Amino acid sequence: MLVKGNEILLKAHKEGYGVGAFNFVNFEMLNAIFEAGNEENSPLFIQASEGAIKYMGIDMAVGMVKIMCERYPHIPVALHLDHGTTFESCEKAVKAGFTSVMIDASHHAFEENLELTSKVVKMAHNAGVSVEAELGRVLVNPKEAEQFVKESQVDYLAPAIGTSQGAFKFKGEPKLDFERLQEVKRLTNIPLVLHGASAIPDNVRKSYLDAGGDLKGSKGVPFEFLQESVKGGINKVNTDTDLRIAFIAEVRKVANEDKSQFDLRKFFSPAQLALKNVVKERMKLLGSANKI
Amino acid sequence: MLVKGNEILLKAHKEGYGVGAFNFVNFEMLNAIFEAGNEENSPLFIQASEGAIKYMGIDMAVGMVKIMCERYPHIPVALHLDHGTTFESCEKAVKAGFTSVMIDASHHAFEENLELTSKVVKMAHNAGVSVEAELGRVLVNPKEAEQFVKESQVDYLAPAIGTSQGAFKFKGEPKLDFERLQEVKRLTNIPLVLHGASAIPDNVRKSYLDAGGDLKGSKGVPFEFLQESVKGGINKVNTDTDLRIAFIAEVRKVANEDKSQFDLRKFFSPAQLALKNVVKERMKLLGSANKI
Ligand code: NA
Ligand code: NA
Ligand SMILES: [Zn+2]
Ligand SMILES: [Zn+2]
Ligand SMILES: [Zn+2]
Ligand SMILES: [Zn+2]
Repeated sequence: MLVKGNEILLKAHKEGYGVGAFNFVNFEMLNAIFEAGNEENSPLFIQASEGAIKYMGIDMAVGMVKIMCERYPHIPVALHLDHGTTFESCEKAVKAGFTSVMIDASHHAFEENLELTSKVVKMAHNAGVSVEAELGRVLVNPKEAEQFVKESQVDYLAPAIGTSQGAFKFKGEPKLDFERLQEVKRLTNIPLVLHGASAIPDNVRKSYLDAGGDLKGSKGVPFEFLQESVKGGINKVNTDTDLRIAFIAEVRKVANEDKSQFDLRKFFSPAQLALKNVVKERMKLLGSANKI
Repeated sequence: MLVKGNEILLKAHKEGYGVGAFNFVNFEMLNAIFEAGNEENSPLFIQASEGAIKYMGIDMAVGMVKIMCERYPHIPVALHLDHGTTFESCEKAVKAGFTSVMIDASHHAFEENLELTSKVVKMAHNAGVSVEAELGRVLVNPKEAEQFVKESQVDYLAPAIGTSQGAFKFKGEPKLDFERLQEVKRLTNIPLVLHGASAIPDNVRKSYLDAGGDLKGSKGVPFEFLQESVKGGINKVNTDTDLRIAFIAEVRKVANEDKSQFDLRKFFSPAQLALKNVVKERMKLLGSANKI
């Protein structure tokens, strides 16, 4: 059941748990994500960045997801455009079959962000698609978020509270503005989204370095911070970097330990398993396990 | 378009060229194979082994190919079950949407090979699907191939004339029994198939070794032997190993040269390019280029 994103996140919002939003760029990532949701009895947010869409072609992005949905028809799945940069990108996703779209205009001033988001909302809602937007870069102004949500009719909001994409989130100590998060939640009363929510667990780090990799003083969000975010009102947790490190760690490993290995399945089967286990543990941490 | 295997190979049979049959196991391989055919204006034989089908799941194997065919509707495409081992496996491929199936019973005596092949043919032909079979392991008996084709009504035949799967084809010197090939072709007058037809070209071996890989003194079929096979009557040229070596060569290269790289596209975009170039060259070598 491919469903509009709001169907999944309104439930998480009402019941106070978080739904991981897991990026993919090919079949091995998608397969591992679905198997995780199947084994944890967890709803799924599947995300594709504009770059991943260009890599796969939007027809294959939607095509593979729809195939996976028929394979696991009992799992609620939303297919979400991650960090859409233009109205036209969001519209193309809508037409291709995406059930959720994010328009990121947090770099514009409030008035232009609200205007562009409202335009996307009008377009997507007319097609039965949910919309995500972003406020803050500079942390979110809770009073701006209140008006933004009322004016735009956006389904969920990503408030900046101290996170950032990538493996290098903090060059000092991890800190998130939970008081700010709670204020936004109180004033907006909608599902909230956490961007840059990869944690880089110790076991995933160990596997990557044990394979000769280098994470350049990386630092992710601690598990207790993710747990505190969900308590504060986060319901969608964007997760990408964790999946990639776990995956490539195993590819590096196979390459190192057998120089005559060129069967793709021998590289990517252990890579899928490692990615899947990250997703499974994240679903348990966030509280979406056993929610189907 | 997605068409019966015989539609492609009968044309190649009557015109005297070879159509590469390229194996895939995931989206990256399929995409690079398709881009190769689009750029050479070549018909495509897309192959999936039973192992590949188990890895992808047959619904995804077919689903991805149909997406690709709609992306390049001008390219004749057959989707082929490579080395089917049971009737039931061939039957599942037929039901899933394969347009060509191979039943490999060449390890049985003639009567048992003929019986199992005839059963598959009856089922596949009833569903508008073409069938490949195999004779020889001792090399093919041409008079036996004659009666095998006449009795079974199989669409194309793989006669054993010296090749073998994998990168360890020739422990000594490459040698194919072209006289035996010509006799089979004279007596059967159908499209013929060459198994284990990877060449392991110099540039691909160079790339793999430079990436720290070990090929273990591998030896493929020389380009001259492949062209002579086509002249002798080979119309379908099974090619797998060359694609995987070229692909994994690039993967190994990205891992060696940047230990902090875990973006999957940075690994597989060059891998796709290398695989695509092998295919394009093979299409030109075999004579399928510019045949659409
Ligand atoms: Na997003
Ligand atoms: Na075959
Ligand atoms: Zn983000
Ligand atoms: Zn963001
Ligand atoms: Zn073979
Ligand atoms: Zn064979």
